[PDB]
Amino acid sequence: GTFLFTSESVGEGHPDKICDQISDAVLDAHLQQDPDAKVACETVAKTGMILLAGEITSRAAVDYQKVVREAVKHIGYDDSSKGFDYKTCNVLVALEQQSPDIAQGVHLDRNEEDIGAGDQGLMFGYATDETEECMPLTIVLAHKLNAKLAELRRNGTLPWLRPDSKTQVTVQYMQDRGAVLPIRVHTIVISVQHDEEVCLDEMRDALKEKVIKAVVPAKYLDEDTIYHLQPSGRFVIGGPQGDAGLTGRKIIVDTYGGWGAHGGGAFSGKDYTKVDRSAAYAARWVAKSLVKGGLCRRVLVQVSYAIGVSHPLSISIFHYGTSQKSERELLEIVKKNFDLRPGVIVRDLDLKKPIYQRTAAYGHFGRDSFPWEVPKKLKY
Amino acid sequence: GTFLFTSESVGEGHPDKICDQISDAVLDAHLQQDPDAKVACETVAKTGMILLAGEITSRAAVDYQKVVREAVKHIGYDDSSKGFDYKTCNVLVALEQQSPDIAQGVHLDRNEEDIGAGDQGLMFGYATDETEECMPLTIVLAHKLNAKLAELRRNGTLPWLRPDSKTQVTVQYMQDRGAVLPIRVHTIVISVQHDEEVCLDEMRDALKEKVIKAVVPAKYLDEDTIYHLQPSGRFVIGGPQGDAGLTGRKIIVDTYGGWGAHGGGAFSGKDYTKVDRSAAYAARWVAKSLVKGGLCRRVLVQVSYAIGVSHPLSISIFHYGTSQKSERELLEIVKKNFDLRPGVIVRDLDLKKPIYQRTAAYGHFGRDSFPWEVPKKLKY
Ligand SMILES: C[S@@+](CC[C@H](N)C(=O)[O-])C[C@H]1O[C@@H](n2cnc3c(N)ncnc32)[C@H](O)[C@@H]1O
Ligand SMILES: C[S@@+](CC[C@H](N)C(=O)[O-])C[C@H]1O[C@@H](n2cnc3c(N)ncnc32)[C@H](O)[C@@H]1O
Ligand SMILES: CN(C)c1nc(=O)n(-c2ccccc2)c2cc(Cl)ccc12
Ligand SMILES: CN(C)c1nc(=O)n(-c2ccccc2)c2cc(Cl)ccc12
Repeated sequence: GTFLFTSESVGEGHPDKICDQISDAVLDAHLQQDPDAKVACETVAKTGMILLAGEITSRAAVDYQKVVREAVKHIGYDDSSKGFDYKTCNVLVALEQQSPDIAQGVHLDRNEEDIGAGDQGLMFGYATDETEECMPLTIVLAHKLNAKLAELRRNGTLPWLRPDSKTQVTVQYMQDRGAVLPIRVHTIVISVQHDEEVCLDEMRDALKEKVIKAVVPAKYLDEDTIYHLQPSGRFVIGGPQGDAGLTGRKIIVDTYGGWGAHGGGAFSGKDYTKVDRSAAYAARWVAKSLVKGGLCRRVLVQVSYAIGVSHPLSISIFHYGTSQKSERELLEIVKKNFDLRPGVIVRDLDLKKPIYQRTAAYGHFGRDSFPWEVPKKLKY
Repeated sequence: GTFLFTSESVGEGHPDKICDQISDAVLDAHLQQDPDAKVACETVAKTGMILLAGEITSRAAVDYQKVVREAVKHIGYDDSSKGFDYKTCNVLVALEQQSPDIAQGVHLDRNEEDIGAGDQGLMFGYATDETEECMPLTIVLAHKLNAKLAELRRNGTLPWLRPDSKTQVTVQYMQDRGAVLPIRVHTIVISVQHDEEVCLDEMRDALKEKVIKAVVPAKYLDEDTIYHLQPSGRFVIGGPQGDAGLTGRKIIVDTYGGWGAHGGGAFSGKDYTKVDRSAAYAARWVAKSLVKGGLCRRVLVQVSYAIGVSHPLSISIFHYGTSQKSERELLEIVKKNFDLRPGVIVRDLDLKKPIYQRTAAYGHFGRDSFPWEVPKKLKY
């Protein structure tokens, strides 16, 4: 019954993640002034350039130059020696109003609770009892390794670190009637941008001793664990200079690390009317409520929408064999306890609040007791 | 045992799909002259703009203006009345060479068979016996509905159609020991950009009679099937003008429609050394070989890599309960029959051939007998 599973994560300075954070900094800036802002902000990053492209209709007065540059500063790209500098990069803006055709079909002259979905699409929520936070251990560990790198960079412990990083964790699991049980860490990859002075052996030693050992419990590591630390051998060029980034290109890092399922929609840069985000957060909330409610050890929920239509077109459940209840029974419990219209999700999950930039690195789920992470007490 | 499942697809003029097609037109243009071109071409589209951003190291001499404009022309955006025109749009280029740090760690001075993976990451392949092409019926039907729209647009049957479209199909299934059996179509959504003259009732009637009935077998449609046709009510503004597009923002449309799993990587604009594409194609090839070989009715395969390392770090199998063989036995059969090093996949799947633009709409899988769609005869 043993098997392997792998997930990855990326750091705050990974170029795709820079774009997600900037998109969400823009969304938050709008929501701070106009809780009803309609935002669809894509970000593109390449050497010396942040471009904003998309559609925003809002009563806010937002200084895009300042918002973008402050987000880049926070990430840590503050000098040309690091390959990118918030003070001196180009910020280009190609933002128009929301299409009036979309606006009239989705939200104009609609009661909020009865607002239409902002697009068609499908979304999934997942939860697993293998960790207290109801997330896969593979992706939890991968995120924590990137967070540790940023911590040691920011506290000056490892001053040769730069913001761009990737990690990948392969766990060996056992299974019991569909639930999964972590046994050990089989393989770890860490790649992180670094300065010109540090040598490879110094980096590899620090990554094992100060990063991996500070994150992964020793009980999971043994003489057979495989370590791929700085496997490319050199990573001085990094950030947008090494690889163009775009918003919504880390959707699996943002969610479940390959476990569960994904409908394809990106989260960052979108207000609540874009069900790609709000309905995925609500589906996570449902899945976590089913697991924390003791109805199943792990579960997947699908929901779907049509643009302009408030109620979901479909809802589906897969319990992996981890419930005594059938999937039909669990679906009835979901329908009795949740209303997945976007105009109701916004109220339940407080989705006009400007907390989105906080979600845009280290995963949207399993952290910080956001509203979608607080289970609903189920009645049945 | 009945349940619903939903998948979507988009047309050739959907702005994200425009970007995937342009990225792959650029890749093909390079490969026509330099089979060993290193290409990582992202495309961004917004009103009046195509921007290319990324990294290319190649001996080819490519005229980006011509390649981009010809791709847009093929899609059908050829007049300002349609919201976008290949003749007069802005084409901006922000392309640099591949990072020398990546090049030295991946492929420089390496035997081709022993080339390293171009990045870390995880990838999945999936196959299901529910259709001859081994794809989910939900996504097959969703793709065919977009193809039908483009066909009726191009043949002048429905001259009010424009290139930007989305479709979504919810199928009601039964199941038998993990295999899935389509019963009926529960809901169909179609949204398509249109001219200023056609009325809503004319469009809805044509979408039902000339599009849906021409694609979906009557046996799946009944008096209870729900139709959401032009549900926003008006879709005159479309293409990049209505919504900014980016390469790699339709990764679920490109693959399995929510079924199976996804590792997060985008396909378009990347040469074979980027395992996001090559290893996902090889994983599809493995999954389809297991199903067509009669070892299982449906199956999911995971593979993962570290940048600079040729052999996969992990391989995993999930057979949904549809094989008499254990997943451990199926994994041994896979390891005996396949070599998923990128430098071997390139040879098996002929991945230097410039056929990539053909993959960039209507899904990468289940069509045209590409090499990854031709099962391998298994020995065990
Ligand atoms: C390897 S790059 C993708 C391929 C790249 N666009 C190319 O031109 O080959 C993807 C990510 O890997 C990381 N990366 C960049 N340079 C790297 C290096 N020298 N070694 C390891 N990882 C690197 C960065 O996080 C980057 O965003
Ligand atoms: C609805 S838009 C995404 C949200 C949009 N960025 C906004 O500002 O609200 C996503 C896709 O839906 C389609 N679309 C655009 N305008 C539409 C309309 N008026 N009705 C229906 N679908 C539309 C296009 O395929 C577009 O790429
Ligand atoms: C318990 N177990 C053996 C697995 N559980 C799973 O949830 N999936 C999985 C993941 C995503 C989508 C669908 C299934 C697996 C997938 C693979 Cl490739 C291997 C093992 C598993
Ligand atoms: C047979 N059956 C009931 C389903 N089969 C599946 O493959 N998945 C599924 C899809 C992606 C990832 C993991 C599982 C389902 C998922 C849902 Cl939400 C509902 C039903 C199913």
